[PDB]
Amino acid sequence: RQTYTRYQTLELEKEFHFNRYLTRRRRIEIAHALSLTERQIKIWFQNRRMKWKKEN
DNA sequence: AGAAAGCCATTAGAG
DNA sequence: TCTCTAATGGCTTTC
Repeated sequence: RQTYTRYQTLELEKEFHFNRYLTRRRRIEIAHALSLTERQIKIWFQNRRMKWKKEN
């Protein structure tokens, strides 16, 4: 298991503020900028969306 | 069709 | 011990 840095998490949460779903093109940009795999980005949003439906 | 992505519940590792 | 969330697996949906 990898722990995400405060920076990685912020960038991701800032993006989620705009699109709760990512495009393949956007997912690739974020994966590179944050040094995570596309799978991790996909899962982060999967989880974030779940938290959102139960936390809002 | 079939590959890719999403929904969920649940697991388990880090601090 | 306990909390939070990265990750997993099976279905289901989208293209």
